[PDB]
Amino acid sequence: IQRYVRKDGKCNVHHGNVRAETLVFSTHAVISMRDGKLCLMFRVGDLRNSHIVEASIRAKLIKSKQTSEGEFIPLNQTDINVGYYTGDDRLFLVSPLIISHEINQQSPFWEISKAQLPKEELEIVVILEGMVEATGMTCQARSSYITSEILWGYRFTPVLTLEDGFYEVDYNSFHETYETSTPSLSAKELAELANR
Amino acid sequence: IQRYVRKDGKCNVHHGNVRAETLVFSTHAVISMRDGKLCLMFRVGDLRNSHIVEASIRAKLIKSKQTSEGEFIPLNQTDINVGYYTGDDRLFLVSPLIISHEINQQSPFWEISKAQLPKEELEIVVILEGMVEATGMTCQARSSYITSEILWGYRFTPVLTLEDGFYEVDYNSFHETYETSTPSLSAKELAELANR
Amino acid sequence: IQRYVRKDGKCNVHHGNVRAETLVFSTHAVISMRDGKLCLMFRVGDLRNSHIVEASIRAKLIKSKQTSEGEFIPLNQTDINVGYYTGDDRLFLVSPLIISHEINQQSPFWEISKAQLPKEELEIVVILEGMVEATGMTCQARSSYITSEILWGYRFTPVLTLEDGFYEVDYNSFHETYETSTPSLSAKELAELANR
Amino acid sequence: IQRYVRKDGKCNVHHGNVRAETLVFSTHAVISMRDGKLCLMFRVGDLRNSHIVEASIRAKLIKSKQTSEGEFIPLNQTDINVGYYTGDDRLFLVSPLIISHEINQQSPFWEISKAQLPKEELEIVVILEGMVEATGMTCQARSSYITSEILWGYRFTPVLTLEDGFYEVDYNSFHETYETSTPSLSAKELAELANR
Ligand SMILES: [Ba+2]
Repeated sequence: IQRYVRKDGKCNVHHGNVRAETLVFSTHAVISMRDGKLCLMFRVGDLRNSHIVEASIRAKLIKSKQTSEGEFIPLNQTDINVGYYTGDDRLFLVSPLIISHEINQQSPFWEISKAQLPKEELEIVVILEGMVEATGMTCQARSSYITSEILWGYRFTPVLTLEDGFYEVDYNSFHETYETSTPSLSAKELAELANR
Repeated sequence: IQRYVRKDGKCNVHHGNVRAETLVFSTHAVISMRDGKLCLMFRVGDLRNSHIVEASIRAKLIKSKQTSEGEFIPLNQTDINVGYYTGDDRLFLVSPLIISHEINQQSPFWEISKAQLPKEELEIVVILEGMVEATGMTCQARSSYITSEILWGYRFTPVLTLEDGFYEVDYNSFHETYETSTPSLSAKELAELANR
Repeated sequence: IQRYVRKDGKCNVHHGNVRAETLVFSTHAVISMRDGKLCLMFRVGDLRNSHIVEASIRAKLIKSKQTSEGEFIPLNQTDINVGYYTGDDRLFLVSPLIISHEINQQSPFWEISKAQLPKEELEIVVILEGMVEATGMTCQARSSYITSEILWGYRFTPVLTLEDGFYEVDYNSFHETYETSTPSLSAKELAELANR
Repeated sequence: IQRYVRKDGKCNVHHGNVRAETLVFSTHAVISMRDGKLCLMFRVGDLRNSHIVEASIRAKLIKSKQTSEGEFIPLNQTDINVGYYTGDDRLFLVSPLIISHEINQQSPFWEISKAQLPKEELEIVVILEGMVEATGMTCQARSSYITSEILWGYRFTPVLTLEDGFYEVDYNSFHETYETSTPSLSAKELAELANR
């Protein structure tokens, strides 16, 4: 068993690091099963040469909507749950992490099947906020996922490998995804079918 | 589909911006139905020439009250729910947003009918707190809505329009509202009637 | 109706203010009924010549305890609920406020009767944290209430008075309390009695 | 009764203090009963010569896992509950505190018996974040507990002693633990047995 963080708080990642360079999000986001729950996931990179303290991830769904009373809201925003309730949005960012939004009843994608996806007009804004340790100052990074950038039935490729008592990140594969068997029904549709 | 935020985190609003100038709240607040729920809503402007990180909205109700034991609290404060529970008060402020407080059982307006409104002695203090990205420092903006400034049965006019692959804001209409069909009963009264 | 906060965010308190001087907590804390609920309350002062942004109140109970397994914890700490769940601990501090902890089942005082109070060995640490607007920096103020400093069956005297379209604070009375009719049974005892 | 904190916010710990020196976590973590609940606990030290404001503790479980769909997550992170829900992770750090994670159904250790412990490949990362009062800046401290560093059926030795109206900390014993009678069944196993 090779430790991830040593007793003194120093992490064992990127052999010979120094703990502006910019933080990256994967180009695409994927949707696929994790433990019988359907999920939307995107990857968030670290900063090779500093920690980010009080680091947090959040996401907004941007989608123009019409209320049952006919009020039209251009580019309405609602929050996507990526760990707010359990503090799993309080990231320990010391290597690329896959953030996961479980597609449940209060999720906006609850009624969206695979066929249905490309028909929807929406954008997922991902927003990472923290305090760059070295800089002293509060930073923010953002990105965006549009309908055509969400890949149904895929998973993120692993990027973490242990080499010589240090964990190294194959950054080439950061953005890379592979296909996996994934039902094509909506989260709602799977739940109904599951319940009889 | 024209993106709101580009892959690199740069938003497509206010063609040719630079991302002290002061943040504005609409002059008035409106109350009206959104998806069968009665709502109080106010608009919060952005800062044309910077983002506001770790941006959050909150509101206090100021109203002198008397306890069932006869204790009089001048200008008592209680919190108005504008997304605290679901992180929808964690704003992504890159254009004017309508903030919405759904008038439910734990809301202070739950028992307030249209006729009843102008009789009540109360004030809604809205408070926006964030970290002006360019400035480095934590800012706070406030405003106030008194009974006579709350407009029952109205909605905010849309201000967002897509022009030339950039979203522009018709700031003339920022404060403007229009009337819409809205029952005159209290949220409580509508619920009771609804439940038989 | 004289506004508390004007449209531009400027409050109408302390006619002719400038918005180190130190923030004060009342010397004593009181326990008494508010709307059929028993409460512990302490007063927290403002800073006459600046706002405090992202202001929050919290309290710890310090009391040495012994676990059912015989482990002795000197000066154990547990959190006192003063609005954490509903964001009513996110203070809008622009004049002295009475903070209230409702003495319910999850409260530590739930089983403490009036007679019982002076027998208990405990301390309430109150801690106010914010960002002094003028200073730019994060501040913290603390105080302490010991058994003998908690006054059962009392209330805080009002200190807020409207004079000449500005709200003034009679700081002489900041610390002053008066007696009021208050049962002597514990919160638990009142609940049981209430439930038959 | 000797006060822990005086009326003016000054604490009565470390007679003759000044309120870089580094913050320490105990070398080991222990698991044992507190009030019929099984717990994992680690100790977190203070900074002798300053307070830490907006201080908070959090912990991540690092453990490589495989999803029921065969996706392998190297060094997956999930949050350990150390008071997030009740604000007991908002520390009042003015002397060494034992932080406690109660091993309940949503805890990752729920199914881990004593025998089972040394077989598991996992790491507990503890992360303390605050604002060093004197420094003005936001700090972060971290440490790590691996399987072999978790001591089953033990407790932390008390380190706090009252001497001459000041509380002193016997820092020699900071890391020291003693054994105590503790069942060897998992939290799950104890619950089942308990429920008949
Ligand atoms: Ba902060």
